[PDB]
Amino acid sequence: GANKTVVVTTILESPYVMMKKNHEMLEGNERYEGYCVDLAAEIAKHCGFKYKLTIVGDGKYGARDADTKIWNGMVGELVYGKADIAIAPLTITLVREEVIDFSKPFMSLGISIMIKKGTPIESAEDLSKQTEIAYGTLDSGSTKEFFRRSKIAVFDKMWTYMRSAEPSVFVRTTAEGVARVRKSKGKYAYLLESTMNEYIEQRKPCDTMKVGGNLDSKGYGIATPKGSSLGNAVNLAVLKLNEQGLLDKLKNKWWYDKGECGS
Amino acid sequence: GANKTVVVTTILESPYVMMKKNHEMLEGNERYEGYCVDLAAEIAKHCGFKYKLTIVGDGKYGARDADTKIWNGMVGELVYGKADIAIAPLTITLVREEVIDFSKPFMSLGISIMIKKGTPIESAEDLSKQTEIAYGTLDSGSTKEFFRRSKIAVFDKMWTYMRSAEPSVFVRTTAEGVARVRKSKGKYAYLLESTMNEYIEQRKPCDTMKVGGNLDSKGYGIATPKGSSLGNAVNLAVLKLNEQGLLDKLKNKWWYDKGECGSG
Ligand SMILES: CCn1nnc(O)c1C[C@H](N)C(=O)O
Ligand SMILES: CCn1nnc(O)c1C[C@H](N)C(=O)O
Ligand SMILES: [Cl-]
Ligand SMILES: [Cl-]
Ligand SMILES: [Cl-]
Ligand SMILES: [Li+]
Ligand SMILES: [Li+]
Ligand SMILES: [Li+]
Repeated sequence: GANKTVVVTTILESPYVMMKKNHEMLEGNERYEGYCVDLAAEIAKHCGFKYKLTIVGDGKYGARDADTKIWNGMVGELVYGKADIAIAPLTITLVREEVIDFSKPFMSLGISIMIKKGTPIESAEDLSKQTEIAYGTLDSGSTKEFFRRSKIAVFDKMWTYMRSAEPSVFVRTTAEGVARVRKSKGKYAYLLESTMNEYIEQRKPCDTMKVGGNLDSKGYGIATPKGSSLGNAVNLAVLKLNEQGLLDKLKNKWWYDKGECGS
Repeated sequence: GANKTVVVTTILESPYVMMKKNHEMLEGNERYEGYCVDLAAEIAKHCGFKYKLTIVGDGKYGARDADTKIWNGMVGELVYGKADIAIAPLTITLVREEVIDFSKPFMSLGISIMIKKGTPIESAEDLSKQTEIAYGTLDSGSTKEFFRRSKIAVFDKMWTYMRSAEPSVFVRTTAEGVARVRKSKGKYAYLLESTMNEYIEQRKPCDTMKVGGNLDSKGYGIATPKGSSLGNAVNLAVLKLNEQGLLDKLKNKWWYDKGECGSG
């Protein structure tokens, strides 16, 4: 049929999508800026579609409820037909690949540790062998699932602690995790993906640090409902944008050119 | 060949695929060892297929010949129906994605610079601003195409130099490029992917090193002919092996540092 506006699900997560300064008097896509706003414009230009950015209603990346088997977050929006594409820092995982389609990755990353500067932790093993410093992950996504599924002793030990810790060590948004690190006087460390950790390290008051090696190696993909005809063109666009240097330019723009912690 | 046997095309490139010691008295898949040999076994077990390892006849990764329009290398063996899958350090690129299918990546890497130790080069920008030290890439693959297509000033300047350099700076195999670095007394530098550069730096004769940051960020994928029924299961197997930690285990095994250079 005739062209329809493509509904893009995404998540309010700096620097991927952020409210523009004057958003209160703006409408539609003009309300937003960021890495994924720019990426959406490039993908749409290369693929020849018009689109509307829509923030995921529940604020989540996406996980499947073990009891009901219902998917939430951006994954759920695609699975249940509420959006046509997700353009967000959404990790390619096996359980998600089984239910939605993904482009080849537009960014490479791994789980990492965020500390308040001066915290005496250098590794996941360090966290797992002490109890003074609490630690947790984001809810409803790939990082929490990594710990729940790991057979590696250090990560099983960490999961066994986190799942039963009181008060809860899990957070609903990345921003809540950052605040918990910043306000906890060294007594909370946050487990999150490396490029988000790197972003926060460039933001005032410049009081957090990424420590240790990444725990894994994976990627973000542009996601579509399984079998959607949009997937092929979107994937070719991702590969072209990578090869032309545009994805590197966008990371540099939003992470480093705009950094607040010096040169 | 035998029914139900998946023909795997791969390439001799250490430590991905190597001839075992005394391979002359071995047969079939047992002749070979390395990261991609182990990966092929893991993929085949997860997907439930028997397979035959074959070394690509022309020794190339794969590009589309500018004149004849014919794909060569492992890509060509898939395109023309000679192999059923490629399991190799084969880079996922746009031009290849248009003609073959790829899994999600099993390894992440980028183009990098190999110098003979002591060469006064620290970056791609350094190479681009001088002419005493020649530099080049492998023929018939993703690294050459990267420079040919790039509009980034430094990389465009490097391409303009490399494409007309005499004698030619392009090499037929990674081994030829490394040998040329070693024998050129600092006057040749080689552009090759990072994981290989790192493997070579930690081994005798301990005379090369990786310098500068990676020039790009990309991945190796398992390739199948476009539309092949094998692709879906192979992709899920790559993701499962990554999530189980097995790809990291394989990397750590085949890049294990026994201390050939320094302390280990
Ligand atoms: C900024 C994204 N992010 N940073 N840390 C975590 O855990 C996430 C979410 C993850 N990419 C997902 O798809 O669940
Ligand atoms: C070990 C592989 N490699 N190291 N440097 C280059 O250029 C290559 C080949 C490349 N992965 C291709 O698919 O063409
Ligand atoms: Cl460089
Ligand atoms: Cl430029
Ligand atoms: Cl290991
Ligand atoms: Li999928
Ligand atoms: Li066969
Ligand atoms: Li393809």
